[PDB]
Amino acid sequence: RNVALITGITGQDGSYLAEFLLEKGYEVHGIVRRSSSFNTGRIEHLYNMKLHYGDLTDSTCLVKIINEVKPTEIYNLGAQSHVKISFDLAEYTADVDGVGTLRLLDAVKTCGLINSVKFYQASTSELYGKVQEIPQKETTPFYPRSPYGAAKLYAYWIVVNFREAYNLFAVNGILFNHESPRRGANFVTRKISRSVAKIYLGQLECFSLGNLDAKRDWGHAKDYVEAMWLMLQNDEPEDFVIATGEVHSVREFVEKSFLHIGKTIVWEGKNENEVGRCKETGKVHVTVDLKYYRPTEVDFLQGDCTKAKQKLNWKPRVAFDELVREMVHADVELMRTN
Amino acid sequence: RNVALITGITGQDGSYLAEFLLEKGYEVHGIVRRSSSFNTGRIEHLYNMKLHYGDLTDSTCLVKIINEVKPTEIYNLGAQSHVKISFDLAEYTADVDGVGTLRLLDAVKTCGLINSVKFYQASTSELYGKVQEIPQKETTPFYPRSPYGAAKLYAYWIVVNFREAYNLFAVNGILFNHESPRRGANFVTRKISRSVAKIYLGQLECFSLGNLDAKRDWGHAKDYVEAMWLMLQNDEPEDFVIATGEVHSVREFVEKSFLHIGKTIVWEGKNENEVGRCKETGKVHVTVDLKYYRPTEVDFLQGDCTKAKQKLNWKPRVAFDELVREMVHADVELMRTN
Amino acid sequence: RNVALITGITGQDGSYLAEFLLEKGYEVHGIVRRSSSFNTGRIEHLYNMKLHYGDLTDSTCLVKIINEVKPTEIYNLGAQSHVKISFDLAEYTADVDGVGTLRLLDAVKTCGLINSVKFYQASTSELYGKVQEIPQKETTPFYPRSPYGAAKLYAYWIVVNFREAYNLFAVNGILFNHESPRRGANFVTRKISRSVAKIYLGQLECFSLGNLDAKRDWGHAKDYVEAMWLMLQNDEPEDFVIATGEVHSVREFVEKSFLHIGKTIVWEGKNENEVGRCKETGKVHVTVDLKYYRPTEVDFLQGDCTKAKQKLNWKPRVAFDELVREMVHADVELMRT
Amino acid sequence: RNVALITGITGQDGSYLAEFLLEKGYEVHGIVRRSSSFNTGRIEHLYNMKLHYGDLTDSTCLVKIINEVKPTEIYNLGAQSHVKISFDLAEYTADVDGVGTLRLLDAVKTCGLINSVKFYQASTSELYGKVQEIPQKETTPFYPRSPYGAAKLYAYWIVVNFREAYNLFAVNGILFNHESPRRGANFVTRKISRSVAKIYLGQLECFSLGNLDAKRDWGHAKDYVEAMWLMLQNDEPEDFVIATGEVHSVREFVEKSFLHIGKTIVWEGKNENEVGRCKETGKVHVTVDLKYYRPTEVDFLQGDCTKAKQKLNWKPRVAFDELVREMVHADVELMRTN
Ligand SMILES: NC(=O)C1=CN([C@@H]2O[C@H](COP(=O)(O)OP(=O)(O)OC[C@H]3O[C@@H](n4cnc5c(N)ncnc54)[C@H](OP(=O)(O)O)[C@@H]3O)[C@@H](O)[C@H]2O)C=CC1
Ligand SMILES: NC(=O)C1=CN([C@@H]2O[C@H](COP(=O)(O)OP(=O)(O)OC[C@H]3O[C@@H](n4cnc5c(N)ncnc54)[C@H](OP(=O)(O)O)[C@@H]3O)[C@@H](O)[C@H]2O)C=CC1
Ligand SMILES: NC(=O)C1=CN([C@@H]2O[C@H](COP(=O)(O)OP(=O)(O)OC[C@H]3O[C@@H](n4cnc5c(N)ncnc54)[C@H](OP(=O)(O)O)[C@@H]3O)[C@@H](O)[C@H]2O)C=CC1
Ligand SMILES: NC(=O)C1=CN([C@@H]2O[C@H](COP(=O)(O)OP(=O)(O)OC[C@H]3O[C@@H](n4cnc5c(N)ncnc54)[C@H](OP(=O)(O)O)[C@@H]3O)[C@@H](O)[C@H]2O)C=CC1
Ligand SMILES: Nc1nc2c(ncn2[C@@H]2O[C@H](COP(=O)(O)OP(=O)(O)O)[C@@H](O)[C@H]2O)c(=O)[nH]1
Ligand SMILES: Nc1nc2c(ncn2[C@@H]2O[C@H](COP(=O)(O)OP(=O)(O)O)[C@@H](O)[C@H]2O)c(=O)[nH]1
Ligand SMILES: Nc1nc2c(ncn2[C@@H]2O[C@H](COP(=O)(O)OP(=O)(O)O)[C@@H](O)[C@H]2O)c(=O)[nH]1
Ligand SMILES: Nc1nc2c(ncn2[C@@H]2O[C@H](COP(=O)(O)OP(=O)(O)O)[C@@H](O)[C@H]2O)c(=O)[nH]1
Repeated sequence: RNVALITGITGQDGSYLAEFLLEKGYEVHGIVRRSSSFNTGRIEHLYNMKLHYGDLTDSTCLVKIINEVKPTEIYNLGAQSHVKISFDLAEYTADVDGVGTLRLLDAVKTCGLINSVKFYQASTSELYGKVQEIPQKETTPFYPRSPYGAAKLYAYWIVVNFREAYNLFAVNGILFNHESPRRGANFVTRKISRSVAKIYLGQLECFSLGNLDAKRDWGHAKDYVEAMWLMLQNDEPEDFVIATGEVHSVREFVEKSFLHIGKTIVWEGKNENEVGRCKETGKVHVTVDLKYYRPTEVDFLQGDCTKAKQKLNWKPRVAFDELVREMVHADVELMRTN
Repeated sequence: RNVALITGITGQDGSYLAEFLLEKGYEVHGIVRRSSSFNTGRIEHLYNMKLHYGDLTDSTCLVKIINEVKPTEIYNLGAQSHVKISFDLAEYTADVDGVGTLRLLDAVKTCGLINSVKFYQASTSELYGKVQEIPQKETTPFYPRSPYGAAKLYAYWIVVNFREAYNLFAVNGILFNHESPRRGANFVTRKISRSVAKIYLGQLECFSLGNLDAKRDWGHAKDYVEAMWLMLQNDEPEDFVIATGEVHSVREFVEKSFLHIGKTIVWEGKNENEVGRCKETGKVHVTVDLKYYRPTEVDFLQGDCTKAKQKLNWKPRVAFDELVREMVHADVELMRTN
Repeated sequence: RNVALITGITGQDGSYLAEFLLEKGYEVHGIVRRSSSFNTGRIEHLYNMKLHYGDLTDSTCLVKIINEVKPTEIYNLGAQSHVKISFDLAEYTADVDGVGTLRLLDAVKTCGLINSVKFYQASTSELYGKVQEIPQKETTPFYPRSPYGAAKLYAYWIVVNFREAYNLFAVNGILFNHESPRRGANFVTRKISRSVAKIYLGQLECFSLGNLDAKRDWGHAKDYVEAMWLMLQNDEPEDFVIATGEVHSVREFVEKSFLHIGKTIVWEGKNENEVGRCKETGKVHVTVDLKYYRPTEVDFLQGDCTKAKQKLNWKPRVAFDELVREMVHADVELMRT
Repeated sequence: RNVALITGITGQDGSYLAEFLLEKGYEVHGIVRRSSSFNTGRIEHLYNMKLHYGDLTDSTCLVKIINEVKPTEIYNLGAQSHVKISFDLAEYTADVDGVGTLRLLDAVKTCGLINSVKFYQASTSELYGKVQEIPQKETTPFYPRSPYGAAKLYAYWIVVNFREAYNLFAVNGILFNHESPRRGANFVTRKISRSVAKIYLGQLECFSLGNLDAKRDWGHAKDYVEAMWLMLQNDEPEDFVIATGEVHSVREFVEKSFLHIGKTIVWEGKNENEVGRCKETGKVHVTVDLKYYRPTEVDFLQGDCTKAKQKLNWKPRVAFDELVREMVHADVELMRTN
């Protein structure tokens, strides 16, 4: 008996995880938000999958779904997951990402499955914020830098408390940034690949970004959902960092993406006046707008996943250069039909 | 200076109202929910229009948006608007549709606009529920029949209270059911037009409905948004019913719809056993499934818009027959493209 | 098996209801809010009674409590119950009085007791607000006049909806104003009795009120909680107005309270400048301050409780004059200490 | 000139802090919760103090109060502060202690006072939970052990975020346990001093406790509120541990309290069967009940306040022995009356 309940199923990770579990024969249930428009685009092709309307801010609907499903595994991937947006939607972010994790854990307990279900919490490298060690590992002290990070830090600890207080098998996946052709358009990587594709297809000339110098450890979401499953197959509930260990800047993501389009970006200027120009035509394709900057930036992330490699036999499979090429090519094809 | 702020701008009505106001030279602002997927499909062609991330359950976010926008007219169309879904998402529905209306009124008062802004609240014929008079007018006593109805009733009265307590120009548009080619696919009219369109195209053979006997007063959303604006142009803030005054059953909507694709439906059986088959080929095209029924149904609605005619000089332009035709043709063209 | 769960057990009504049910041999459980200070003053003498920490804004705590208690009767009396206060705490009032009622109903359902518990909702005459008929009865249309009234109106209908959708035995008691020596200090009657008692004791010289001309139908809370239990004893779940049918103004409550400490108030002036002065001593003891007015007043309330008299055989025992005397005498004794 | 706004003014710390600030000539404002009973007992003798009704879960009321008061200093002491209660009131504790801190910070920002107010957050040694270093200091990593600790940890970091993101002068006082004759009756120290006083007076014979072996750093609340004010007088906003650095067990607090009433307690038995019996009379005066234990105990706390001592010139004045004597003596006088 393998029955998974995935909150956040319509999102990037939930769509890949649903495919991964379905491939292993699981009965997969997802919680979907009511929307005035179609919002199951990433999982429509899958429709052993059953969807249920619900919301992490509504405790009763969570108890009803859990009681009906009686899941053996629960992956809480549901979240307002964008950092910039969390600065103006701070309360909504706390209620969903923080208190919502509590509501889900308490629904499991109310449903009497405290000793039967395994629970995965979608923790994040954003918890390290202004990093206290480089690279960051499980024992590196957290230092959140946004309402999103603080809300996720509450969720990380309430999951630890349910594990310690009630013996729930619950684990925190401390995942560093992971992208894919399904990444939300609002994250920097997908914003770049979509924009570069458009410029290639002549649908766009230039686009603006915020902080070009931010440095990230970027992996492919498909590889990372496999780590979530591996953490719930472990004999004991443990928390793990999952990451690539390699760092690149936003500037580098931009340069490599344009290379796939046949253009070489040359940078000129500083700060909000810096621009990215085609080395040949001299045409400006990238500009900077402070409106995209964060009040308290997270300047650098680099994860050390030695524990996961040794205990779960997990490892990144897709590297940075291949990730970038895949996203640009996927968006060129997508935009082609536009 | 005409600056409108529309909550629920990505929904059916918000998309038509944005068009209507843009056409009048308004500066239009909309509050959009953060989503992991693209969710501005109904208004993307409008890109005079400014969108702001927000949520009716986050008070500060509404204050920030209203201070930045400084609107002269606010239309609160945002809501979890589906009745059936409200039974399992009762709390979220009360928080968004009921308390959210107060959050928006309180943001207005906090932003110092109580004496300058005009506020439109999206009330609804669902307030009459188990109807206390036929037809229903502004003075017919309410009798909600779902968590949605109850939440909208709290919103109706908190709006009346800000009007009476603080002289805010605030009104309740008590609109009866209105549809269009942009209607959510989950509502009965669009579920029928889309399903009939697929059958015609050979992309579907049969679909199931819930209660065939329910009767509704159905108008076209494009006509009704005009009445919203007119209420905000009236000299005094008053509440108004907006409706066609004509009633049809779900069964008749089904019949007229198949008629537009050259099929005549004949019914057999009763209750959940009843079926709809092509009178010419005898093929079953419509079945019933209890899962679509509601615990406490709203059997009948017929609205009386005499007051709106007298003070607004308003009257519906599209009638029932034209509405069904338009939706079925629209969906045949949409399904044909994919 | 008689097990009652009372939300709002520390408040006026909850305290009288808990006593009434304990006298009938019920096992009584109440939900109490965590407080930094002692807050069980009204029910300490009762401590058959068990208390549980909880809050109507925390869903899980309500499920936990109900699951443990398995009550046969639930009385939802918990609420931010003050009208003036609701204008400045309109959202908290909505969340506790409106959504909190839904939270308790869903907890019942979640716990599998939808068919085994009888539920009483503390509805109110404030629902009639700007009254649409006089007197007001079960069928008089509602017209709320404050964030409190709107929130209680939502509660009223969500209770009807659980009754209609799921066959829960749930009832709305539409109670008109009821007071007692246990009434909160900031309601008008207790404000007047405590202030009049302090004046008699030489602890105060004068106090200010708001709208002296408001009219109310005032009963005694001890009489009204009996009606709540009667509603749950009824064969079918029905809604009932509970009231005295007699009206008095705030001004009359003031006059009668002063007569009980040996003073005759004589009014002079108008509106915010009106004052009540002692006939014998010539001292001003009552003034008016607009800060006590409500933006949208409820001018008049008079309940018709024919239905309850007929079906429940309920009748109020304490009349207005006796309520005033009891409140003033009790506060004179209370303030002496 | 000097205007303080204190949330949690009716509690133990708020009552002492109000007195400390009134002595310095401050105009002191407090936020008090609406209650069906008198709830201002600790501050009624103060009657330059003004009270405002409000709740940390209602943002509109906080904006209204901060606008009216325009404080130069805000002390956020308001909280559901009991650890045991937080296990069954986890969501309410999160909404008040965690999110409520965000609401108060956002209200300061909405009110335009981000650059003029100084903000003190009531952080706590419970943040160290399962302690990662002994003694604990500012740089010791947090490890919360209850819904109260997780909620306070969200609050600690959202305060840090407003300081860094918006230059708010905001500080976290990481205070270790502090008690007084005004401590809440449900906390262990006051439970013991009240019970022992009743025993001395003949009003009680025995009482039950939970975990006798817990160890704590106990100081006197009057000394500690002085530190809160000192942190807001510092030139730069910094976080500080405030504590005595001396540690005792619950068992020693029981033993010393009984000594003040002329009794020597002798322990017998183990775990939930352990009892404390009078050496002279052999009467049992203390028993153990597992219902007072916590699922995840905080076994030991010892604070290192070296930073505060050096930068603020603060030092604890009341030592443990005197704290116990004062509390038992005050409770004997209190109970003598009734
Ligand atoms: N991707 C990354 O690089 C990293 C992500 N994370 C975290 O991992 C998880 C997965 O991330 P990812 O797939 O990219 O995120 P997405 O933003 O793509 O997806 C978020 C999901 O959560 C749902 N959701 C949001 N709010 C609610 C709510 N109130 N109730 C129920 N569901 C809700 C969304 O639904 P809807 O479609 O309706 O919006 C969507 O299904 C998230 O928790 C994210 O914070 C952790 C480390 C790094
Ligand atoms: N249409 C009808 O027949 C009738 C409708 N009404 C009411 O009129 C209004 C418009 O109806 P209609 O356009 O059909 O409804 P839709 O369901 O099409 O649109 C609802 C809108 O509200 C938004 N919304 C939902 N929840 C929130 C939230 N928490 N915060 C912010 N925005 C939110 C939706 O966003 P998203 O796209 O992200 O879901 C969408 O923009 C609604 O209030 C509805 O209840 C009244 C009478 C009859
Ligand atoms: N009395 C009247 O004249 C009328 C009253 N009513 C209603 O009847 C009920 C009883 O009234 P009455 O006793 O005078 O009211 P009180 O104000 O004296 O008592 C209210 C009770 O509700 C509790 N409460 C408030 N908020 C919450 C919350 N969030 N969670 C849990 N409990 C909460 C209070 O606790 P705490 O002590 O912690 O504040 C108290 O126990 C109320 O619902 C009131 O609205 C109806 C008709 C008329
Ligand atoms: N004392 C200690 O040993 C330690 C305490 N702390 C923290 O320091 C602060 C002061 O502690 P202490 O005085 O002992 O605590 P108390 O429990 O004595 O006081 C708590 C205060 O918060 C108020 N409050 C609770 N909930 C709300 C709400 N929703 N809205 C508004 N006000 C509310 C209480 O009001 P009401 O009277 O109505 O309940 C009371 O005024 C708290 O934040 C506590 O968590 C930090 C370190 C150690
Ligand atoms: N989303 C986003 N990030 C940007 C942009 N320009 C630069 N960045 C930076 O890119 C980094 C990664 O951002 P994002 O993809 O949102 O993921 P995060 O690591 O979860 O914040 C951060 O340092 C952002 O500030 C932009 O336009 N959008
Ligand atoms: N949404 C929906 N309604 C259905 C269906 N079958 C019958 N109905 C009924 O059609 C009526 C209109 O439903 P809907 O379009 O959702 O709008 P409402 O009037 O706001 O409930 C109600 O009485 C429904 O019970 C169905 O499959 N879906
Ligand atoms: N609470 C209160 N009510 C007052 C005061 N002065 C006049 N009233 C009026 O007395 C009536 C009853 O108020 P209250 O006892 O609060 O009960 P309500 O009927 O629940 O509002 C209302 O019309 C109030 O406006 C005053 O100082 N306090
Ligand atoms: N409140 C309380 N704590 C107890 C009791 N018996 C032992 N303790 C322990 O004493 C310690 C202090 O508890 P408390 O005074 O509530 O403060 P905390 O340090 O904020 O939990 C904790 O380890 C409790 O488990 C008891 O009966 N009540």
